Formats: sequence, C-alpha cells, structure tokens
Amino acid sequence: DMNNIKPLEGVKILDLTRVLAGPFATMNLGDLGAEVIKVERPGAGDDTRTWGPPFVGTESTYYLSVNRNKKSIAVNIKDPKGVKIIKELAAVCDVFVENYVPGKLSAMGLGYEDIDEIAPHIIYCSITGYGQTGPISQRAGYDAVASAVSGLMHITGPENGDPVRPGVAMTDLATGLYAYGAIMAGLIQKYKTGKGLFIDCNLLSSQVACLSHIAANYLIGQKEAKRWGTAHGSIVPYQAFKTKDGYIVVGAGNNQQFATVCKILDLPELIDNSKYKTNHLRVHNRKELIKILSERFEEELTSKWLYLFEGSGVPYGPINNMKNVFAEPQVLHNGLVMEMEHPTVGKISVPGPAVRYSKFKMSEARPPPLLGQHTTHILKEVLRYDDRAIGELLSAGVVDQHETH
Amino acid sequence: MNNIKPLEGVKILDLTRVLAGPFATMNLGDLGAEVIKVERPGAGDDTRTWGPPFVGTESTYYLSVNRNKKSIAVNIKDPKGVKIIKELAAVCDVFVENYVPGKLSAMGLGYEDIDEIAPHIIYCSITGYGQTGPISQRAGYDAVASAVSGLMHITGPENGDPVRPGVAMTDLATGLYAYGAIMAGLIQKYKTGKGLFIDCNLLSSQVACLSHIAANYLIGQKEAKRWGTAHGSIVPYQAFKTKDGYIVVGAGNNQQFATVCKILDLPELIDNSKYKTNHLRVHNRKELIKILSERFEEELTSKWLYLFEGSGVPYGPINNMKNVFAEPQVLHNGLVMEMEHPTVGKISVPGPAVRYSKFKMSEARPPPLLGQHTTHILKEVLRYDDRAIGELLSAGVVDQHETH
Repeated sequence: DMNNIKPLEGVKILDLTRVLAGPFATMNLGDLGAEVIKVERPGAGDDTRTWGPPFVGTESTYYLSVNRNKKSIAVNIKDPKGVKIIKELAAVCDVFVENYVPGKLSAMGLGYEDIDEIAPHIIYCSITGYGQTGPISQRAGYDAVASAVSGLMHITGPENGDPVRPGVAMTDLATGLYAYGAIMAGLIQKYKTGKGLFIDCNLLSSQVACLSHIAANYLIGQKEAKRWGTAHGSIVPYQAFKTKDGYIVVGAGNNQQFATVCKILDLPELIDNSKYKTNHLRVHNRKELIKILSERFEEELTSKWLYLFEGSGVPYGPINNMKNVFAEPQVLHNGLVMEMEHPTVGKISVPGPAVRYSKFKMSEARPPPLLGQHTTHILKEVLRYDDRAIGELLSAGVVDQHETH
Repeated sequence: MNNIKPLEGVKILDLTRVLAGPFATMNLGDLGAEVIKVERPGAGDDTRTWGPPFVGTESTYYLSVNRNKKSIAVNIKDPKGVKIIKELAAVCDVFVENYVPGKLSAMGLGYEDIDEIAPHIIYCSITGYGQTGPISQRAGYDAVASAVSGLMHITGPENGDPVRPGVAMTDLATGLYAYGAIMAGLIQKYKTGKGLFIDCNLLSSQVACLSHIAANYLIGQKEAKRWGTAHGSIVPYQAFKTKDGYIVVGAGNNQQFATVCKILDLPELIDNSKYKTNHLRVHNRKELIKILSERFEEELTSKWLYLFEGSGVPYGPINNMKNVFAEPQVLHNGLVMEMEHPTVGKISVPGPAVRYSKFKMSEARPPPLLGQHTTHILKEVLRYDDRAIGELLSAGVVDQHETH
C-alpha cells in the first residue's frame, strides 16, 4: 500500500502567504502531497487575484499560476474571532507559513511566540524582504528592490549599459525554493526532537547567497564585478549572437570546442591564429574575435545554424519566446505544460512541476481554489464548527464563503 | 538543544561538478549531512581550473560552493574505481550526480546498478534537459538553458538586445530544487524503507519559474516583452539614474504615488489628469518617466535614501559588490561567512540564506583539497587497511593530497 505514496502526504500546512515568494513555496509543497490551507482576506483575497489583465473568468492568470493544489479559507485575521480560528488550525497544522513584515502578526497575536504556545510542534516559517531583525528589517520585501540592494541588478545588463532586472522575479522564486527546502528540514528535525522550530527566510539572504563565486571574487580577491550582457568574463566566445531572424547562443570552453565551432562557421583560420590559439588569448582578444564571429552568424538564419550545430557537442541554443518555448517537444515531454480542470473557469494550463520522481507522479493536480471556496468545509470538518456558528461568523463578516464549494 | 542538525548522520555520495550540483550538496552540508565529494584524480572538479581569481592553488569559484564537504579522488573509468563507488553507495544514504544521461550507466554507476547494491539509496540526477527526450543528450549550460527556456528573451532593456542574469540563476534554481527534492526522498524513505530516483534539470526548473509570465501565454495567449528595470503593469516602478548612481523607486497605488511626488517636490503631478490613476500612469508612461527621471538625476543617491527613509514605498539603491557587503543588514544576516582553510588561510564566502532557531550553521568546514580525504574515507568508511590503500595509490586509481 506504500508502493505509490507521496512524501508529504498527511502533512497539514497553514499558508497565510501572498504575492509570489510564499505561494510558490507552498505550491511546491502541495505538489509533494501536503494539504495546504490558504488563509485569505474576505472580499479581496490574495493580492495576485486583482493583478489583471490577463483575466480568465474572475480569476487572474497570475493567481492561477502559483496557487494550485491548495484549499482556500477566507478569515478576517484583524477581527478577534478570526484570530481564534487561525490558532485552532495551528493546533492541527504541522507547518505555519507567513510573509508579512516582521512583528505584524505578532502585533495581531499571531506571532511565533503566540503560535508556539498552542502548537509547540509547529514548523513556523517566515518569509521577509530582509530578515526578522536588522536596521532595514522593517522595510517591506519587493523583488526589484531586493535585486538592486543585493547586487544582482548591478551585474545584470548590457556591457557599458544601464542595469536591468531578470524577466521573472527570480529573487522571489529563489527565496520560495529556499523556504520549501527549509520547511522539509524542519519536519526532519521535528521527527527526531519532537518539537517545532522557527525558520527565517528573506530575499536579501537568498540573493546574496546566490551571488556565490561572484561575491567570493570581491570577498577574497577584492575584485569588483561588471555587466557582461550575454557574454562571460572568463570564457570567450560564450554569448548570444544575432542572426538574420533571431539570436543564437554559442559557446566554446576549450580549444577542441573552439575548433569545432570554427569549422561549423567555416572559419578554420581562426583555430591556428595566434590571437585565438588559447582561451586566455581569446579572452584578451575578445573584441576582435567576437566581431569576426558575429559577422558570420548574421549571414545565416537561426534554423540553419541549429541544423549545422546538431551533434556538435558544444554549448548551443536558440533564444526562445513564450510561443517557441512551449512549441519545443522537450518542454512538452518533460510535462512542463500542466492542464487542470477549474470548476468555474474550465480547462487551464500552467507550468508544471520542475522535479519528477520515480516512485510517485505529481501530474494530477488540484486546481487553484476560489476565494473562500473551502471556508465552510474547513470550519465544519477540521475545526468541528456547527452550522449555526458558521452562519453567525458569515453574517458578522469574520469569514467569507464562495458560491461554489 | 543547540548543536543538533537535522541531516546529521546522513551520508551523501556527491559526484557533481560545476555549479548546479555542488550548490545543492553545499546547502545539504550546512544542514549537517556528511558529503563525500568524488573527483577525477589529477583534474578534480571543473571549477578548480576556472581561474583567476586564484588564491593559492584553489580557485575562488571552487571555494564558493564547496564548503562543508570531504574530497576523495577516484578514477571511475577504471574498473577498480567503480568498485569503490559501489562500496561507498552501500553505506551512503544519498547519491547525487550531474553527468549527461546514460553516461554513468555505461560505466556501471547507473541507477539500476546502484539500486541493486543500495536499494535504500536516494539517487538524484541533475541534467540539462532531463533524463529522456529529443535534446536530452545535450549537456547542460546555464546560458544555453536560459535562452531555450525563454528567460533570456524576457530579460533585457526595452527595445534592446536580450541579456542574461549576472549569476547562473538557472543553475542555482535547479540546485535549490534538488536540495529540497533530496530531502523529500529522505522523508519518503523513512516511511517506505526503500530509495527512489529523482530527475532535476535546468530546463524544467527555469520553465516552472516562468510561472505567471508563462501562464499569460498559456491561458491568455499573450506574448511577453523586455521591460528593462520597469514593470509592464505598474508605473512608476523602475530603476532611476541619480547624480552618482541608480535608485529603484516604485509606487503601487495612488497613495504611494502621492508620497513619491512629495519627496521629489513635484506635487502638481499628483492631481494631474494624465497621472491621476495607475492605469492613467501606465498610459502616459513615457511622459511620466521623463519628468521623474529629470528630478532623480539632480540629486545624489545618498540624499534620496535620506529623503525616502520611512516613506513606506518600495525604494532601494543598486549596489555593487563593495556596497552590498558594506550594508550592515548583509553583515547582520551572517551573509559573510569565514572559514580557516588549511593551506589557503582565512577566507570569506557568502553564507547560508536560511537561519534556524534550534541550530546554528555559522561554523562550517572549509572546502576540501583535491583528494584530501581519500585515505581517510577508504580507511574509515570502507575499513580498508594500509596495504590495500597503497596498492590503489600506486596504480593511480585513487589520489591522495599531501594535506590530509
């Protein structure tokens, strides 16, 4: 009976997160089989719900992307009766996840000290902009602001050009991945000790840690980084090249690969040229070498280059737009297009799970919940509320229930 | 109880190279796992030769992502080397590799071979595009993957050539996926008592990260475009040039927009019909950004940081490497981590992103030298006597560093 079972099956997660960093972490935990309870404000809900267009039905595409495999309960945390519901859920929930500014939930009585009293077992994870404490800890967390402060924006952009930001909020997504792993570490710690712990995850720490070798260049060698566009500082040639109909990324990491690229480009003279004999020589003569290579790539179409580079064994790929990405058979074969049946919106498609496991499949996923969709169900079953009290909560406005259950 | 780490007592057999794999095992090493790093004798990990910057004989690239590990140099191509890996796998909980799909299977180190001897083992494979597929045989590279996955297409200046992120965020994202996924396997193994196979690849990680942007095309049939530092739906929310640098300032509602306008001493803009609402501000984006940009250039970045203090609106400065680690918050978070390398001396690398209440990860073992723990691992983990170790050393199957 244990042949085909998900790892986080039987783990209840109380999710109070909003926007992207938090929901992406709980979504990936939901794929692993955990039961995720999403707490939202009555009427408005998660901020992403209003982030449209694009709007499909009454649901924004932003919200649907990162909120699958969750159940929604609408509770007014500011009301004292709402605080009681959250505490009661915490008693039966293994994990507590929030992404408010430090001290906000504590001011409302939902802080870790408050939750620990009723749920000492609970794994409390807090996602913030800059951390629980510090001089700038009170500032709210924003992806673009954090990438600027953390220094990623400084090193991203065209050479001798203005800084740019990554297209998607990679700082937010990286923090969500840090937390998604950290929460599982808390569960492993919980099994041994029998007690819960507090987790601190923040955008600043996530992005700085990702700087890795680039930051180590300054910490150890006192070397300041610069923007390189699509090129690499230490490897030449390794950049995107403009073509007749698009861009192609071609790289050579050694003389064997460089000779292969030159032959495909019909430029054998470069192989034995003294300026390009070695990688260090190629880096020193980067400006001249790139100009010669760029002239060749422009002469032919991207499709012809992909045909010529087939089986080359060197790094090579095309810059793909959204239409081209999901046209790729490899993307489809990996299951990256995930389709789910939304109760009121119909069939919808979002990016699928990145990770695939041999023992179990995560292809079948629950669609993102409507605002307050499971409010009455969670109260009646999980908290054993009678119908009379639920109606009183509904009339007062403490909780909100959607038309569709 | 302090000094109690979650993954303490978990042995990880690490055959990864470059960045994606080592970043995953490094974070597992911080959590208390015993990470055994298998490297080629003579050459070692590819990152070792990726210098300058070089400190001593170790590249800064290698040192950044290889702390909290032990190094054993084994020749997997030799049949005697294959036996050593199999013996280690029997006593190791986790097996991690990042070779091209099918390469280890040819050498006898594939999942089927390891599963027979170590059914408990958790096997994690990190590849460019996945275990199977039309382009699965292609090797994994960050710049190539970001181009194919579509991240490069949406990153860059508006009406400008595409650019790539400064760091290999696709590789690091995949490493973060694996580090979480490996722990998911351990939790499942505790219940079932048997191991499983994990597939992690750069393409799947980056595409999944596209998230709402990909959902716009999949659901709304909308094609994305490059926005520089600006945002498509929110104006103003971008980096602004200053007298000495760049500052990022954003306003998400009319109240925040009024706050920004007052700080910039442009109150007339608040009540202007062209900028009354966010939708109106988006429509007149070109005109509004020009007016705001002219004001930002007049003053120094530090003056703006002083004026925006306590404003409550999104605001931050673009920091270079010197400014990042100059920030007190970065130091307060423990992000500067120092360890004592035996031959290189005291060194500093970026610290762990996550901090836990029960245990501390501040003290870390320094990155190992090539083949530093070869004799120790063979003698202790596999109970090899001195006689057998010498025979492997003479043949060249294993390599031991001068420093132990």
